Amino acid sequence: EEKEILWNEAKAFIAACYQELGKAAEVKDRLADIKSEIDLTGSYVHTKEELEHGAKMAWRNSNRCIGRLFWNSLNVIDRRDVRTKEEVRDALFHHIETATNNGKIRPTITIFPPEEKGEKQVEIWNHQLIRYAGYESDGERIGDPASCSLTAACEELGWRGERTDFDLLPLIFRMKGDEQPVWYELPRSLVIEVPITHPDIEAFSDLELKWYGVPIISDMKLEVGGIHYNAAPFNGWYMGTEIGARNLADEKRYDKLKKVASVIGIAADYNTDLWKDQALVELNKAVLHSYKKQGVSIVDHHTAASQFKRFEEQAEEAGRKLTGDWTWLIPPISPAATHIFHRSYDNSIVKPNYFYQDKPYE
Amino acid sequence: EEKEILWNEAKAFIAACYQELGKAAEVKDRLADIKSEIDLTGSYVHTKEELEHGAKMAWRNSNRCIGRLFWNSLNVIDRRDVRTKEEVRDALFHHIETATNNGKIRPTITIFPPEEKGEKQVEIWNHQLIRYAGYESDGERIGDPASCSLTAACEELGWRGERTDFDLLPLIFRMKGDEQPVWYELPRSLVIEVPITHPDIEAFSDLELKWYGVPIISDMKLEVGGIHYNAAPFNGWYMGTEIGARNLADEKRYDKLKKVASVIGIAADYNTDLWKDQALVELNKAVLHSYKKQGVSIVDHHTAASQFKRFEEQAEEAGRKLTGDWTWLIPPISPAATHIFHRSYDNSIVKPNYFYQDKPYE
Ligand code: HEM
Ligand code: HEM
Ligand SMILES: CCN(CCc1ccc(NC(=N)c2cccs2)cc1)Cc1cccc(NC(=N)c2cccs2)c1
Ligand SMILES: CCN(CCc1ccc(NC(=N)c2cccs2)cc1)Cc1cccc(NC(=N)c2cccs2)c1
Ligand SMILES: C[C@H](O)[C@H](O)[C@H]1CNc2nc(N)[nH]c(=O)c2N1
Ligand SMILES: C[C@H](O)[C@H](O)[C@H]1CNc2nc(N)[nH]c(=O)c2N1
Ligand SMILES: [Cl-]
Ligand SMILES: [Cl-]
Repeated sequence: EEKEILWNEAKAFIAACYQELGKAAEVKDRLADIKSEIDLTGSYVHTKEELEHGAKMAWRNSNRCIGRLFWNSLNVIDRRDVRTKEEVRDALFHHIETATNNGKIRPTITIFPPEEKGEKQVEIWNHQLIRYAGYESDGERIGDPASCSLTAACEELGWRGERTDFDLLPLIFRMKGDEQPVWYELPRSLVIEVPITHPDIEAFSDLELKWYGVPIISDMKLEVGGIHYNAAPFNGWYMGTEIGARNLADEKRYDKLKKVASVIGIAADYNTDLWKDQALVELNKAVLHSYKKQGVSIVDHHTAASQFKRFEEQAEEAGRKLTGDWTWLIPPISPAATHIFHRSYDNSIVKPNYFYQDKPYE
Repeated sequence: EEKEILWNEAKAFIAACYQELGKAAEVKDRLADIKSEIDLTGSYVHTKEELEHGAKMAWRNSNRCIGRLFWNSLNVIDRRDVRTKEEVRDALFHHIETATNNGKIRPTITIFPPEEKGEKQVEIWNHQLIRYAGYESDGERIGDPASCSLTAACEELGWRGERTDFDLLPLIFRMKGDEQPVWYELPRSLVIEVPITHPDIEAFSDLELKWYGVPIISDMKLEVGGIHYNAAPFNGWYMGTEIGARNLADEKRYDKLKKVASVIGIAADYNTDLWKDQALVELNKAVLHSYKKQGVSIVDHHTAASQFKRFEEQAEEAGRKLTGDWTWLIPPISPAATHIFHRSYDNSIVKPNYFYQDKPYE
């Protein structure tokens, strides 16, 4: 049944992939090599081309992603060769560097060896490669609550955060054969951060807000033709609302709106004043302004929505069925101002794709 | 099969309804009377109590409605007695008057005779009892585009709009036996309207915006225990975003955001300025301010969301399953600022309920 799932998935991916790459006549032969390889080894190894296009396809199939227009230009780094934690660390360091690209962010994925018998070769603990720690000690909240459990797990392994609101978590990951993960402090010279200022309102800097430049998701499983790449960190750039409307605004995150309201000089007393909405808008304007001023790639939700419309059009133009999760595609501010809000999407799961997988801690 | 659908629906409604009304011991007897009545007449007639509670239940079951907390206080007017168009008109006029209640809006439903063999007794053409007309003549857009087809149909029947942006449509409805509907101009003394001004920004009145006080939906079918009340106009008060974020903001509606941006003194040139979002917020603040200043009931989306949370809690407290349509429950501005955004809802259809039905024109 396992070998059969793998074989079925492989036939479907190879046929589709080679169709897209104009390699349709190589399918029969390639499928044979695969079937022998599976019968002999219990698995199979992707060609560079297959792996690259699989990564792109997987992005194209991400129902929740609004930034899919640029799926075909994903920069793919093949690190299936790594065997050592030094090699894993250096590959991660490198991913940060080349993705960041001095602020001109390059959408990049680094692909590590896949699971074998469901056995991971490399198991990454970070949610993102760059993320802030979180502390909840008897009433005292510091930093990013989202990171509380990972931060605690890391503080078991001999690490210690400074307990500012913006401690960078180290890389933490475990190698097959090892009982505990290792951790490595990030070289600060690799991490670009952006101070949040506002274009009109001088006092906004009193909040002393900042965010990191590059969101690099490192806890999702890339699935390509039956092969499970549990360790395959990927990055794009931010949509502004992600920082301004969620990370800095959520009560369960940094919870800044009341402070935003105060520094922008409005009362936060009455629901009917719509102070939350007003604070949300200024904070999000601040975010967009700050990233642009700092030479760090970012997109506003109107432009993003506008780009995603082009993606919908391209799919139709290419005869590809379009899938999407409406509940995640709509931006958390002014959703009815985008076309997404006014149409529906089929939320069917298509592979290749990126999937959630169990956290290795907690 | 028809009589069987009716009988099944009736058993389910009577049992549930009488359970809620502490009348559980009357179910067996009441069900018998119903079964005889159906076998003899092909239908059955609701008691006043049944009809009233059915109307309330139907509201409680409206997955898309955020205002459901107040379901049990719905004011029900039983007009199953009407036979003439004069009687229908007067019942509609009256509904407007008592619902409006000088601005202190009373959630009210007026229930007309139900369909017999799927044959309507009274067929209402209006979407709402109070609504603005719409004209689209070679490039020239006037009024509310949503009302274009109904306005045209009405202008077949000898009526003529003045072609302002805010022409009130007359009541239009048809009686069983008649080939054409009749129409009646609304007495202006019955219609409260609100000029949109802004609390801080004097120039906002230059836009010369207004909206009507009371939204009275008059084109949905109320279904209670197998009985189809196709004609049963109902009203609540407005949630501010309905006017500020949709009716006045939608490009396919009044499309005012660029004009809002100009009178509030911001540029409407760059997506990254978030001028749409900023314009949305000021316009919605204007709406809330204007309705409150005029002594007309309205609710902001935070308070509404807050009330709907209490409704969720009540359902649980009463052992009632809760149903909801997440895509409609989230407000079109700052949705992530409400709890609704951060949970899920079962979108199952439960009866009694209000349903769409085919437009009689177009
Ligand atoms: C190029 C810029 C990109 C932008 C602006 C963008 C935007 C977004 C946003 C706003 C979300 C929702 C995130 C949230 O609410 O937490 C999202 C989700 C997602 N994006 Fe993208 N994205 C981009 C590139 C990419 C890339 C390069 C990949 C992978 C190759 C990707 C795959 C995904 C996936 C898998 C999700 C779903 C995550 C989940 O389910 O939690 N995106 N994207
Ligand atoms: C008391 C104040 C009320 C408020 C503030 C309220 C709020 C809302 C809002 C904002 C919507 C979405 C409308 C849209 O986006 O077009 C809605 C939908 C709805 N409401 Fe309510 N509502 C109220 C009372 C009522 C009453 C009295 C009824 C009926 C007895 C009702 C039944 C419904 C139904 C059936 C829908 C769905 C309409 C559709 O599918 O298009 N509501 N409500
Ligand atoms: C933090 C919010 N999301 C992920 C949301 C999420 C993911 C996974 C879980 N799973 C859980 N185990 C938990 C749920 C609740 C507590 S833990 C919960 C939430 C991060 C994210 C994902 C994908 C894209 C982006 N934004 C981006 N622009 C990109 C990053 C990388 C490429 S594009 C952000
Ligand atoms: C105009 C927007 N909605 C209804 C949305 C809608 C309904 C029905 C259709 N059906 C169609 N036939 C069409 C679709 C497209 C063109 S016509 C389309 C849209 C009006 C509405 C419905 C229910 C509640 C409210 N708001 C209110 N606060 C209340 C009114 C009455 C009681 S509460 C507003
Ligand atoms: C319950 C709800 O579906 C869920 O909380 C979603 C709503 N849509 C979202 N959309 C995005 N982009 N990100 C999120 O975290 C959420 N939360
Ligand atoms: C396609 C989408 O589901 C649809 O256009 C909905 C979204 N949610 C909505 N919610 C409300 N309250 N009103 C609407 O008109 C819509 N439009
Ligand atoms: Cl993030
Ligand atoms: Cl409306």
